[PDB]
Amino acid sequence: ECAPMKNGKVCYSDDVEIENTSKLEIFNAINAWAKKSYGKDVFLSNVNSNKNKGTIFVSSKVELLLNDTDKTIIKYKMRITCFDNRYTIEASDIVYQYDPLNDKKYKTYKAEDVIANNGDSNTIALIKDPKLFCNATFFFVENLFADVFDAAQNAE
Repeated sequence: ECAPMKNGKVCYSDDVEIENTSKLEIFNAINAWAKKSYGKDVFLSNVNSNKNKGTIFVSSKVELLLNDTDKTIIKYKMRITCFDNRYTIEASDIVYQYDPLNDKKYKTYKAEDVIANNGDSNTIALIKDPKLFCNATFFFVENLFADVFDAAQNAE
């Protein structure tokens, strides 16, 4: 459930039909959301909008709440590809920057080394709560997908 994997990496994806709606309309609706959401977070996020290819690439780094005590930085990339009546979305290259004392002494962990097999295959002895990382990541990414879906529905 929470840590879908493909070709050895954590990868979340969706594929969405938008009936009778052109590539341009879909692209412009999703591009607006990406530019608003990630364009003036200049130190922490990057966006490339490729109108030639109908693709939007996003890179971001954000604090992710784990429970009440704990939290991690999460870094991720996302690619949205627009077609007539259809778009695809993938989020991968997931990496954690984490300090269990929550004092900014981060160490970098690939998601594959923490949340594989829904947190049951954690390799990092120092992470005592890997299913929290798995669950938090699933809800974070999937809600981004839902934001994208809502933006896409704005096309005509």
